[PDB]
Amino acid sequence: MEFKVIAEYFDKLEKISSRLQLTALLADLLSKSDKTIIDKVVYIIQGKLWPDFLGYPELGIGEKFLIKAISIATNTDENSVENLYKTIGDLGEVARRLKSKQKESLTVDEVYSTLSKVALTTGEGSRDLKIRLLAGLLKKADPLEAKFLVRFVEGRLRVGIGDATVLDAMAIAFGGGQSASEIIERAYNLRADLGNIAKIIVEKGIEALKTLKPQVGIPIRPMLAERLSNPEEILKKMGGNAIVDYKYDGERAQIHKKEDKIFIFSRRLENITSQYPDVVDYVSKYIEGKEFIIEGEIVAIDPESGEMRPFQELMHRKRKSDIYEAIKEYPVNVFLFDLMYYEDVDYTTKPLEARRKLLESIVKPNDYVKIAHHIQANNVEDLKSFFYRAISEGGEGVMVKAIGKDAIYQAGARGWLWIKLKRDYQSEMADTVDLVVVGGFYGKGKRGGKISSLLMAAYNPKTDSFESVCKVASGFSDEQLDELQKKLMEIKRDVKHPRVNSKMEPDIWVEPVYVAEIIGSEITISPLHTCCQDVVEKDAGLSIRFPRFIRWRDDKSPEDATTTDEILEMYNKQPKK
Repeated sequence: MEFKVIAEYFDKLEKISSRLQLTALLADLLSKSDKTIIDKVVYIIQGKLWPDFLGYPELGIGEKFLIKAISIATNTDENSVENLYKTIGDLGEVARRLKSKQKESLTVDEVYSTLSKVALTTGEGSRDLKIRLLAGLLKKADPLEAKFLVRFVEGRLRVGIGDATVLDAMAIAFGGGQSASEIIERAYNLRADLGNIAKIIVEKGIEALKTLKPQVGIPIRPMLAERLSNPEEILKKMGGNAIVDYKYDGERAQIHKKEDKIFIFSRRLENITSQYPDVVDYVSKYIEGKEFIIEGEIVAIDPESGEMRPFQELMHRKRKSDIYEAIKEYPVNVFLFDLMYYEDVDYTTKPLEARRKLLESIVKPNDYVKIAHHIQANNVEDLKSFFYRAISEGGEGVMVKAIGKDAIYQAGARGWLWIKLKRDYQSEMADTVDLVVVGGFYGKGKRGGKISSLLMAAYNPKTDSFESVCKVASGFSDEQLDELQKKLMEIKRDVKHPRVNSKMEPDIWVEPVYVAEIIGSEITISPLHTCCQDVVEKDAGLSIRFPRFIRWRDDKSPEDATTTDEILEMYNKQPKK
């Protein structure tokens, strides 16, 4: 197979505007290709030598060096090449012009092997080798081949075609038509290696793709998530049942292990293994299994408090020159959340509960690699509570995932099996306040011995009083709930504090000291509460509907609390319906 056919493709590509004609062009090019080297053609036509996930050096050379190569190939001095470059603005076209100004034609095979060499050659003699290699290529090239070889090496073939475009053309060229698209797409989603897929289609035919399974070392296209902002709508989609994961702000890492070698692919399926030798170490140390494909979030972590840091800190990490310095300054944890392959067995067809069960069992307990924080929600209030805990930890929100036999791993697809519930739930709980704890309530039943409900108040600066706005029981983690008893008992008072104004009687009154961030859906008129007493409705104050504890505000004194005036303001903003 001659390289001219590809140069001709590139030239035609520039002149066409029709999506139809593109498909036809590519299908033709692929079907008239040497079947033996289809796996190279599929990347060449996009301007590449190989898929990104391999982590191989990108093809490139300094421009001065390209000019040297063209100069050598065309037997024109570098100055003249330089001067033509100014007026033309593309070294490819310069190369073309200088070639057409003056017997075996280039094969795709030699172009590929030569360009691979140019990409992979490193160290001291590499400048001169790259130049010689390119010059020899450009020499053998016809004018048009030279133009597109230059562009290719420069990364200035502006093809604007991706794997999807080529998969489509492969359907047309080899699969018998558009009907082949689905089988070809499904295979690529399981094994996102265009060359691997083309090879199979060409050698064994299309039908061989139907039984295709993942191959450890080749990324699976990440399963994507739908999105909804209504927790009730989400759980209905789920059959009223779901696994709910914390949605982490980090790098979504697909982690492969084959016999001993560990690969890490980013959200974009770039090879990021070398950025995370610490993650490589955690995986090899703490994950049992010969070979596997799993997925987790790499999250930057605070070196002293271990708390999560935003994704931008991982970008800062990437910019550090010293990897050990980078790791020490920007440690990471891994929050694993799926498993798609384990010891020669494809898990993508197995239900999420089964993949998770396996995933959990293979991780030895440790401080670094953990299963995503999750629950099984069997009702919308489980989901909401968990969503609210997730964002109280500053989080994006949660990912809600179907369970059962339909809950398979849908490689590359966005559908209803995973749905993200994000902070954009800024429609329901539309109001966030800092309120003062002025009392507590014992819970009921077996926790009738523990305070599990707080009487909260807003600050009235005119009267220097705390006016009750709500009784909050939801939002407290088990740990926060347990801490309440001591926290409040320490400041228990036998009679209502004279600065606290409440008609509602808690089980214990408390010194007005502690401030909590509270969220609710809206502010409502309440006869039970004294906040803005009588201002909107007589014999009633204002209250917070469906309050949830978010967090303590240690950084606030009780007089820094949300004021009654602010409560009124928020209420007065609410639709008057």
